[PDB]
Amino acid sequence: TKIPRGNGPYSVGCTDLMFDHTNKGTFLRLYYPSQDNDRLDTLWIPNKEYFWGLSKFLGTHWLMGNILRLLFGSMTTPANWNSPLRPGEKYPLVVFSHGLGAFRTLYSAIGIDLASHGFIVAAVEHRDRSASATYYFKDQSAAEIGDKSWLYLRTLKQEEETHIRNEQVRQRAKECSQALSLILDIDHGKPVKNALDLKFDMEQLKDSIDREKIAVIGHSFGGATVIQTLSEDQRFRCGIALDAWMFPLGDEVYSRIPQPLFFINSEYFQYPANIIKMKKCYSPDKERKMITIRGSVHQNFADFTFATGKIIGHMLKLKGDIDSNVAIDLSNKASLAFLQKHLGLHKDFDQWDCLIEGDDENLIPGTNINTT
Ligand SMILES: *[P@](C)(=O)O[C@@H](C)C(C)(C)C
Repeated sequence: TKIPRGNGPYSVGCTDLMFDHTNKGTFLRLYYPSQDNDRLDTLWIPNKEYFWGLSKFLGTHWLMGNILRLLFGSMTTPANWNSPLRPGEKYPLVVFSHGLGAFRTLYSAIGIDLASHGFIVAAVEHRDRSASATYYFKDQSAAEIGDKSWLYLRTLKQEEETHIRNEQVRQRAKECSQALSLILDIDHGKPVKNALDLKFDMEQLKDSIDREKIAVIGHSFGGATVIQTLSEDQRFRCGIALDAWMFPLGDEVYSRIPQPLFFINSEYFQYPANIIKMKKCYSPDKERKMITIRGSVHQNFADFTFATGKIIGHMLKLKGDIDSNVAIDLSNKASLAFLQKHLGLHKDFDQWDCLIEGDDENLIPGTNINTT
């Protein structure tokens, strides 16, 4: 795999958690510091239906689905599947929200890097019909059998966009808060039966969370999700919006976010109508920071930036002018610094404080879009 290993000192484990089993329950992929480092065997896209969903998202047909599966169906991501959680410490927690057409497993470069630096990361799978595909179970017996019910991306008419995107961002924020509640409840001993039968014992998570040190991060639709979530749920102490797509947000949110917020943008995605909404968040009484990664495209934040070679990647807009590893390192290091500052971590992430100010040859402070 070309998805990069985490740069931090902790080995990384990965597992999935679904609870309850229904379409209203929480579904998430967990990346976490692992006790041991025995093999990097986590399957990147775990089910064929995700490839069918991606094909539908792309506006293609049945064969493209099968082509993607042939190419990527055995690809791994560098995490130890179901490895035991590293004991003896309480870890800060990030809840991560995916973009439109994505799903929980496609931001492993970010998740694994955060976990390698001592975070637990819960990457939610949304059931708002913004994921390419997702699944749930119709009853407990279906869960026991692995009899999945699949839900695919909803395509919208232009007349539907305003209303439905806002309904979806509200559902996404509810899902982020619900995922947090699930993890915090497990942390404090709530007996939970994972709807998925996996070797990872969820009891390991008891007394494993630093409950004061909680952040929400997300890409594109997931960046709007960060803002909606912060506005509704003060358990999240700061947020990081990776190339946020601001369209779904209602006017009311902009004055309702007390927590610090960090916008990390690509150079090549942003446009004035979007940036002006980010600027609406700024106020002298609040901490807002913004950087732009030079030579990056919207896909630099997601794992498909590592799926292909340089030429094919550039042609398909999965890669920018900048090296994908260099771009994700900047995004991850700047994020770590921001998290250390606003969660009060006692790590060495402040070494990257200059990156929050965009002080690097591959960063622009603020944005190239000077709409004011
Ligand atoms: P945003 C438009 O929700 O981001 C998209 C393009 C993905 C990267 C596929 C999630």
